[PDB]
Amino acid sequence: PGSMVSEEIKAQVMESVIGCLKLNDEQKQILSGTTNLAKDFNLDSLDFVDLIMSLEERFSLEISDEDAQKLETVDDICRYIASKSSDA
Repeated sequence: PGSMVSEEIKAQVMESVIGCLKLNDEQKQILSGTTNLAKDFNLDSLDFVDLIMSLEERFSLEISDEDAQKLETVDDICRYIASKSSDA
């Protein structure tokens, strides 16, 4: 359901999120790129912070307060991070 997206970063964002909120076999089996990990998993404002900060420092990306305002779903996030990178 998405190839144009940065498959390289996709593994990093997903790998960080999984361990960020510690997902189980079920959550990992019921996860998807078009699934708001914030609403679906009902992540806490604290977790989200560590998430954006983790990926931000990871790819040394420059994320703002409003930028994240439109980044809740995996696809959306990965897309925003990919658009900043070079890898297709």
